[PDB]
Amino acid sequence: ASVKVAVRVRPFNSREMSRDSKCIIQMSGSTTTIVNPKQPKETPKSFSFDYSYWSHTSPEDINYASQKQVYRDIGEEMLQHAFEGYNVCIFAYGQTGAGKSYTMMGKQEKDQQGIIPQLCEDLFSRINDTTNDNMSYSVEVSYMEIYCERVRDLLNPKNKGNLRVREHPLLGPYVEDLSKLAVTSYNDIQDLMDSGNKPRTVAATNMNETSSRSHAVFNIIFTQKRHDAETNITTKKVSKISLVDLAGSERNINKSLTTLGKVISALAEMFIPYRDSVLTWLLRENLGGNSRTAMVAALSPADINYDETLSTLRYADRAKQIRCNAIINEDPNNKLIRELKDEVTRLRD
Ligand SMILES: Nc1ncnc2c1ncn2[C@@H]1O[C@H](COP(=O)(O)OP(=O)(O)O)[C@@H](O)[C@H]1O
Repeated sequence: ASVKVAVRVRPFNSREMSRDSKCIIQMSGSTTTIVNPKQPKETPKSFSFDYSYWSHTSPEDINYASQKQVYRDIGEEMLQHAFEGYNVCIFAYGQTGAGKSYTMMGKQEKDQQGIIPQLCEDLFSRINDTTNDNMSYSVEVSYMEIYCERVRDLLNPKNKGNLRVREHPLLGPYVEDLSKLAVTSYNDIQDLMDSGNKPRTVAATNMNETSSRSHAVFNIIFTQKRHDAETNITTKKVSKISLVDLAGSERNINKSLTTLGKVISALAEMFIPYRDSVLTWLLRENLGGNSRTAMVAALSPADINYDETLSTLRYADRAKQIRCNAIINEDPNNKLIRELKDEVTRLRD
Protein backbone atom coordinates (compact mmCIF):
# COMPACT_ATOMS: atom_id res chain seq x y z
CA ALA A 1 0.00 0.00 0.00
CA SER A 2 0.99 3.71 -0.34
CA VAL A 3 1.35 6.33 2.42
CA LYS A 4 -2.08 8.06 2.41
CA VAL A 5 -1.71 11.87 2.07
CA ALA A 6 -4.18 14.62 3.06
CA VAL A 7 -3.56 18.38 3.05
CA ARG A 8 -5.68 20.85 5.01
CA VAL A 9 -5.88 24.65 4.71
CA ARG A 10 -7.14 26.59 7.79
CA PRO A 11 -8.73 30.06 8.25
CA PHE A 12 -6.44 33.13 8.44
CA ASN A 13 -4.78 33.56 11.87
CA SER A 14 -3.94 36.84 13.75
CA ARG A 15 -0.49 37.36 12.10
CA GLU A 16 -2.06 36.94 8.62
CA MET A 17 -5.03 39.27 9.33
CA SER A 18 -2.43 41.82 10.71
CA ARG A 19 -0.76 41.96 7.23
CA ASP A 20 -4.09 42.02 5.28
CA SER A 21 -3.09 38.61 3.76
CA LYS A 22 -4.94 37.33 0.71
CA CYS A 23 -5.71 33.59 0.19
CA ILE A 24 -3.37 31.85 -2.35
CA ILE A 25 -4.85 28.32 -1.88
CA GLN A 26 -7.73 26.91 -3.96
CA MET A 27 -9.12 23.36 -3.65
CA SER A 28 -11.40 21.25 -5.88
CA GLY A 29 -12.06 17.52 -5.34
CA SER A 30 -8.67 16.04 -4.33
CA THR A 31 -6.53 18.85 -5.89
CA THR A 32 -4.86 21.84 -4.21
CA THR A 33 -3.70 24.85 -6.30
CA ILE A 34 -1.29 27.50 -4.95
CA VAL A 35 -0.75 30.87 -6.72
CA ASN A 36 2.59 32.69 -6.40
CA PRO A 37 1.57 36.14 -4.98
CA LYS A 38 5.15 37.44 -5.67
CA GLN A 39 5.05 36.45 -9.42
CA PRO A 40 1.30 36.65 -10.18
CA LYS A 41 2.02 36.04 -13.94
CA GLU A 42 3.36 32.46 -13.52
CA THR A 43 0.82 29.60 -13.83
CA PRO A 44 -0.48 28.27 -10.47
CA LYS A 45 0.99 24.93 -9.25
CA SER A 46 -1.51 22.06 -8.72
CA PHE A 47 -1.15 18.95 -6.53
CA SER A 48 -3.41 15.91 -6.15
CA PHE A 49 -3.70 14.10 -2.76
CA ASP A 50 -5.95 11.35 -1.25
CA TYR A 51 -7.75 14.39 0.32
CA SER A 52 -7.60 18.20 -0.11
CA TYR A 53 -9.43 19.59 3.00
CA TRP A 54 -10.92 23.12 2.62
CA SER A 55 -11.11 24.43 6.23
CA HIS A 56 -10.48 28.09 5.18
CA THR A 57 -14.02 29.42 6.18
CA SER A 58 -16.13 28.30 9.26
CA PRO A 59 -18.23 25.27 10.30
CA GLU A 60 -21.33 27.33 9.18
CA ASP A 61 -20.17 26.60 5.56
CA ILE A 62 -21.50 23.44 3.81
CA ASN A 63 -17.95 23.07 2.26
CA TYR A 64 -15.91 23.40 5.55
CA ALA A 65 -13.81 20.20 6.24
CA SER A 66 -14.67 19.52 9.93
CA GLN A 67 -12.63 17.79 12.70
CA LYS A 68 -15.25 14.99 12.47
CA GLN A 69 -14.81 14.68 8.68
CA VAL A 70 -10.97 14.58 8.90
CA TYR A 71 -11.15 11.89 11.66
CA ARG A 72 -13.84 9.84 9.79
CA ASP A 73 -11.61 9.63 6.67
CA ILE A 74 -8.05 8.87 7.92
CA GLY A 75 -8.47 8.35 11.71
CA GLU A 76 -11.31 5.76 11.40
CA GLU A 77 -9.54 3.95 8.54
CA MET A 78 -6.35 3.62 10.67
CA LEU A 79 -8.30 2.55 13.83
CA GLN A 80 -9.99 -0.15 11.62
CA HIS A 81 -6.52 -1.29 10.36
CA ALA A 82 -5.40 -1.53 14.07
CA PHE A 83 -8.51 -3.73 14.78
CA GLU A 84 -7.38 -5.93 11.78
CA GLY A 85 -3.95 -6.26 13.52
CA TYR A 86 -1.81 -3.74 11.53
CA ASN A 87 0.51 -1.17 13.14
CA VAL A 88 -0.72 2.31 12.07
CA CYS A 89 0.72 5.85 12.04
CA ILE A 90 -0.70 9.32 11.39
CA PHE A 91 1.74 12.28 11.41
CA ALA A 92 0.86 15.98 11.08
CA TYR A 93 3.44 17.95 9.03
CA GLY A 94 3.80 21.64 8.14
CA GLN A 95 4.89 25.17 9.02
CA THR A 96 4.53 26.55 12.57
CA GLY A 97 0.98 27.92 12.93
CA ALA A 98 -0.31 25.90 9.90
CA GLY A 99 -2.64 23.63 12.00
CA LYS A 100 -0.72 20.44 13.07
CA SER A 101 -1.82 20.58 16.80
CA TYR A 102 -5.36 21.68 15.87
CA THR A 103 -5.63 18.62 13.51
CA MET A 104 -4.02 16.05 15.94
CA MET A 105 -5.33 17.37 19.32
CA GLY A 106 -7.82 20.18 18.53
CA LYS A 107 -9.71 21.78 21.44
CA GLN A 108 -12.43 20.53 23.86
CA GLU A 109 -14.53 23.72 23.47
CA LYS A 110 -17.33 23.04 20.90
CA ASP A 111 -16.62 19.65 19.14
CA GLN A 112 -13.12 20.92 18.22
CA GLN A 113 -11.47 17.58 19.29
CA GLY A 114 -8.75 16.43 16.86
CA ILE A 115 -7.70 12.98 15.51
CA ILE A 116 -6.06 11.79 18.81
CA PRO A 117 -9.06 12.32 21.16
CA GLN A 118 -11.61 11.12 18.52
CA LEU A 119 -9.55 7.92 17.86
CA CYS A 120 -9.21 7.23 21.65
CA GLU A 121 -12.98 7.80 22.16
CA ASP A 122 -13.75 5.57 19.09
CA LEU A 123 -11.34 2.83 20.36
CA PHE A 124 -12.98 2.57 23.83
CA SER A 125 -16.53 2.92 22.39
CA ARG A 126 -15.79 -0.09 20.05
CA ILE A 127 -14.22 -2.15 22.92
CA ASN A 128 -17.21 -1.38 25.24
CA ASP A 129 -19.69 -2.41 22.47
CA THR A 130 -18.13 -5.96 22.37
CA THR A 131 -20.88 -8.66 22.75
CA ASN A 132 -18.58 -11.80 22.64
CA ASP A 133 -17.38 -12.84 26.17
CA ASN A 134 -14.50 -14.67 24.40
CA MET A 135 -13.00 -11.20 23.49
CA SER A 136 -10.91 -9.37 26.16
CA TYR A 137 -8.70 -6.23 25.61
CA SER A 138 -5.70 -4.26 26.86
CA VAL A 139 -4.89 -0.55 26.02
CA GLU A 140 -1.41 0.77 26.97
CA VAL A 141 -0.50 4.46 26.30
CA SER A 142 2.93 6.15 26.02
CA TYR A 143 3.44 9.92 25.25
CA MET A 144 6.89 11.36 24.52
CA GLU A 145 8.39 14.64 23.35
CA ILE A 146 11.47 14.85 21.09
CA TYR A 147 13.11 18.31 21.49
CA CYS A 148 16.68 18.97 20.16
CA GLU A 149 17.14 15.17 19.82
CA ARG A 150 16.32 14.67 23.57
CA VAL A 151 13.39 12.39 24.61
CA ARG A 152 11.15 13.31 27.56
CA ASP A 153 8.37 11.19 29.09
CA LEU A 154 5.21 13.41 29.06
CA LEU A 155 3.34 10.88 31.27
CA ASN A 156 6.07 11.00 33.98
CA PRO A 157 7.44 14.63 33.94
CA LYS A 158 9.27 13.88 37.27
CA ASN A 159 11.80 11.97 35.14
CA LYS A 160 14.08 14.78 33.97
CA GLY A 161 15.81 11.87 32.25
CA ASN A 162 16.67 12.37 28.58
CA LEU A 163 15.56 8.79 27.86
CA ARG A 164 18.05 6.89 25.67
CA VAL A 165 16.83 5.62 22.27
CA ARG A 166 18.20 2.07 21.70
CA GLU A 167 18.10 -0.51 18.88
CA HIS A 168 17.02 -3.90 20.29
CA PRO A 169 19.39 -6.43 18.63
CA LEU A 170 16.35 -8.31 17.15
CA LEU A 171 13.16 -6.17 17.73
CA GLY A 172 14.11 -2.65 16.53
CA PRO A 173 14.13 0.80 18.19
CA TYR A 174 12.59 1.63 21.61
CA VAL A 175 12.83 4.38 24.27
CA GLU A 176 14.51 2.93 27.39
CA ASP A 177 12.29 3.34 30.54
CA LEU A 178 9.46 5.23 28.72
CA SER A 179 6.22 4.92 30.79
CA LYS A 180 3.64 2.48 29.31
CA LEU A 181 0.42 2.86 31.39
CA ALA A 182 -2.59 0.46 31.29
CA VAL A 183 -5.85 2.48 30.81
CA THR A 184 -9.40 1.03 30.98
CA SER A 185 -11.52 4.09 30.00
CA TYR A 186 -11.67 7.07 27.59
CA ASN A 187 -11.76 9.45 30.64
CA ASP A 188 -8.46 7.96 31.94
CA ILE A 189 -6.64 8.21 28.57
CA GLN A 190 -7.99 11.83 28.15
CA ASP A 191 -6.59 12.87 31.61
CA LEU A 192 -3.17 11.42 30.60
CA MET A 193 -3.33 13.23 27.22
CA ASP A 194 -4.24 16.53 29.05
CA SER A 195 -1.46 16.10 31.68
CA GLY A 196 1.01 15.13 28.90
CA ASN A 197 0.06 18.22 26.77
CA LYS A 198 0.75 20.50 29.82
CA PRO A 199 4.25 18.97 30.27
CA ARG A 200 5.33 19.81 26.66
CA THR A 201 8.37 22.20 26.33
CA VAL A 202 7.46 25.96 26.01
CA ALA A 203 9.55 28.71 24.30
CA ALA A 204 9.79 32.50 24.94
CA THR A 205 10.11 32.84 21.11
CA ASN A 206 6.56 31.35 20.81
CA MET A 207 5.28 33.74 23.58
CA ASN A 208 5.64 30.81 26.08
CA GLU A 209 3.38 28.51 23.98
CA THR A 210 4.62 24.95 23.21
CA SER A 211 8.01 25.09 21.41
CA SER A 212 7.59 25.00 17.59
CA ARG A 213 10.76 22.78 17.57
CA SER A 214 9.26 19.93 19.68
CA HIS A 215 7.82 16.65 18.28
CA ALA A 216 5.04 14.88 20.26
CA VAL A 217 4.55 11.07 19.70
CA PHE A 218 1.40 9.49 21.23
CA ASN A 219 1.50 5.66 21.14
CA ILE A 220 -1.23 3.08 21.94
CA ILE A 221 -0.44 -0.65 22.29
CA PHE A 222 -3.80 -2.30 21.52
CA THR A 223 -3.92 -6.01 22.58
CA GLN A 224 -6.97 -8.09 21.49
CA LYS A 225 -7.27 -11.42 23.39
CA ARG A 226 -9.52 -14.20 21.91
CA HIS A 227 -10.26 -17.05 24.40
CA ASP A 228 -10.93 -20.47 22.70
CA ALA A 229 -13.47 -22.50 24.83
CA GLU A 230 -12.56 -26.06 23.57
CA THR A 231 -8.73 -25.63 23.90
CA ASN A 232 -8.41 -22.84 26.58
CA ILE A 233 -5.76 -21.27 24.23
CA THR A 234 -5.96 -17.43 24.25
CA THR A 235 -4.73 -15.96 20.88
CA LYS A 236 -3.26 -12.38 20.95
CA LYS A 237 -3.46 -9.65 18.26
CA VAL A 238 -1.17 -6.63 19.08
CA SER A 239 -1.28 -3.34 17.14
CA LYS A 240 0.83 -0.19 17.72
CA ILE A 241 -0.96 3.10 16.90
CA SER A 242 1.50 6.08 16.57
CA LEU A 243 -0.11 9.58 16.41
CA VAL A 244 2.54 12.28 15.74
CA ASP A 245 2.47 16.12 15.96
CA LEU A 246 5.81 17.11 14.34
CA ALA A 247 8.01 20.18 14.93
CA GLY A 248 7.35 23.09 12.52
CA SER A 249 8.77 22.37 9.01
CA GLU A 250 10.05 26.01 8.34
CA ARG A 251 13.74 27.08 7.78
CA ASN A 252 21.96 19.97 15.20
CA ILE A 253 18.49 20.56 16.72
CA ASN A 254 16.45 20.69 13.51
CA LYS A 255 18.24 17.31 12.90
CA SER A 256 14.93 15.37 13.16
CA LEU A 257 12.93 17.66 10.89
CA THR A 258 15.70 17.92 8.22
CA THR A 259 16.34 14.14 8.39
CA LEU A 260 12.58 13.37 8.00
CA GLY A 261 12.69 15.35 4.72
CA LYS A 262 15.69 13.37 3.40
CA VAL A 263 14.01 10.05 4.48
CA ILE A 264 10.72 10.97 2.66
CA SER A 265 12.71 12.05 -0.45
CA ALA A 266 14.88 8.85 -0.47
CA LEU A 267 11.74 6.62 0.05
CA ALA A 268 9.83 8.47 -2.75
CA GLU A 269 12.92 8.00 -5.04
CA MET A 270 13.09 4.14 -4.54
CA PHE A 271 21.18 4.25 2.29
CA ILE A 272 17.89 5.36 3.95
CA PRO A 273 19.17 7.80 6.70
CA TYR A 274 16.74 6.61 9.49
CA ARG A 275 19.50 6.59 12.20
CA ASP A 276 20.62 10.25 11.51
CA SER A 277 17.84 11.47 13.92
CA VAL A 278 15.90 10.15 16.95
CA LEU A 279 12.54 10.87 15.19
CA THR A 280 13.33 8.94 11.95
CA TRP A 281 14.98 6.08 13.97
CA LEU A 282 11.98 5.61 16.32
CA LEU A 283 9.50 5.98 13.38
CA ARG A 284 11.61 3.77 10.99
CA GLU A 285 8.91 1.02 10.72
CA ASN A 286 6.20 3.73 10.19
CA LEU A 287 8.22 5.35 7.31
CA GLY A 288 8.16 2.48 4.76
CA GLY A 289 8.28 -0.62 7.05
CA ASN A 290 5.68 -2.64 8.94
CA SER A 291 2.93 0.04 9.24
CA ARG A 292 -0.09 1.57 7.49
CA THR A 293 0.90 5.28 7.48
CA ALA A 294 -0.85 8.59 6.67
CA MET A 295 0.48 12.18 6.46
CA VAL A 296 -1.80 15.19 7.14
CA ALA A 297 0.01 18.32 5.82
CA ALA A 298 -1.28 21.59 7.43
CA LEU A 299 -1.27 24.65 5.08
CA SER A 300 -1.47 28.38 5.76
CA PRO A 301 -3.87 30.05 3.28
CA ALA A 302 -1.87 33.34 3.37
CA ASP A 303 0.22 34.99 0.59
CA ILE A 304 3.00 35.79 3.22
CA ASN A 305 3.63 31.98 3.63
CA TYR A 306 3.98 31.12 -0.14
CA ASP A 307 7.49 29.55 0.01
CA GLU A 308 6.85 27.43 3.20
CA THR A 309 3.36 26.28 1.94
CA LEU A 310 4.87 25.32 -1.46
CA SER A 311 7.62 23.33 0.39
CA THR A 312 4.93 21.50 2.51
CA LEU A 313 2.93 20.65 -0.70
CA ARG A 314 6.07 19.26 -2.42
CA TYR A 315 6.99 17.08 0.64
CA ALA A 316 3.31 15.92 0.80
CA ASP A 317 3.47 15.15 -2.97
CA ARG A 318 6.67 13.04 -2.39
CA ALA A 319 5.14 11.18 0.63
CA LYS A 320 2.33 9.93 -1.74
CA GLN A 321 5.04 7.88 -3.63
CA ILE A 322 6.22 5.98 -0.45
CA ARG A 323 5.27 2.27 -0.28
CA CYS A 324 4.72 0.55 3.08
CA ASN A 325 5.06 -3.17 3.97
CA ALA A 326 2.46 -3.73 6.72
CA ILE A 327 1.69 -7.32 7.77
CA ILE A 328 -1.14 -8.52 10.08
CA ASN A 329 -0.01 -9.48 13.60
CA GLU A 330 -0.60 -13.29 13.52
CA ASP A 331 -0.69 -15.61 16.59
CA PRO A 332 0.71 -19.07 15.49
CA ASN A 333 -1.63 -20.60 18.12
CA ASN A 334 -4.55 -19.88 15.74
CA LYS A 335 -3.34 -22.92 13.73
CA LEU A 336 -2.67 -25.10 16.82
CA ILE A 337 -6.35 -24.44 17.80
CA ARG A 338 -7.78 -25.39 14.37
CA GLU A 339 -5.71 -28.64 14.43
CA LEU A 340 -6.47 -29.67 18.04
CA LYS A 341 -10.19 -29.10 17.38
CA ASP A 342 -10.45 -31.13 14.14
CA GLU A 343 -8.45 -33.96 15.69
CA VAL A 344 -10.95 -34.12 18.66
CA THR A 345 -14.26 -33.92 16.69
CA ARG A 346 -12.86 -36.64 14.37
CA LEU A 347 -12.11 -38.92 17.37
CA ARG A 348 -15.55 -38.05 18.87
CA ASP A 349 -17.18 -39.30 15.62
N1 LIG B 1 -8.86 23.82 10.46
C1 LIG B 1 -8.86 24.79 11.37
N2 LIG B 1 -10.01 25.44 11.65
C2 LIG B 1 -10.00 26.39 12.60
N3 LIG B 1 -8.97 26.86 13.32
C3 LIG B 1 -7.83 26.22 12.99
C4 LIG B 1 -7.70 25.21 12.06
N4 LIG B 1 -6.38 24.78 11.99
C5 LIG B 1 -5.75 25.53 12.86
N5 LIG B 1 -6.58 26.42 13.51
C6 LIG B 1 -6.13 27.43 14.46
O1 LIG B 1 -4.98 28.05 13.91
C7 LIG B 1 -4.02 28.36 14.95
C8 LIG B 1 -2.71 27.65 14.73
O2 LIG B 1 -2.96 26.22 14.63
P1 LIG B 1 -2.00 25.19 15.41
O3 LIG B 1 -2.64 23.85 15.45
O4 LIG B 1 -1.56 25.75 16.70
O5 LIG B 1 -0.72 25.19 14.45
P2 LIG B 1 0.65 24.37 14.60
O6 LIG B 1 0.45 23.30 15.59
O7 LIG B 1 0.77 23.83 13.20
O8 LIG B 1 1.80 25.32 14.92
C9 LIG B 1 -4.73 28.02 16.26
O9 LIG B 1 -5.37 29.19 16.76
C10 LIG B 1 -5.68 26.90 15.81
O10 LIG B 1 -6.75 26.75 16.70
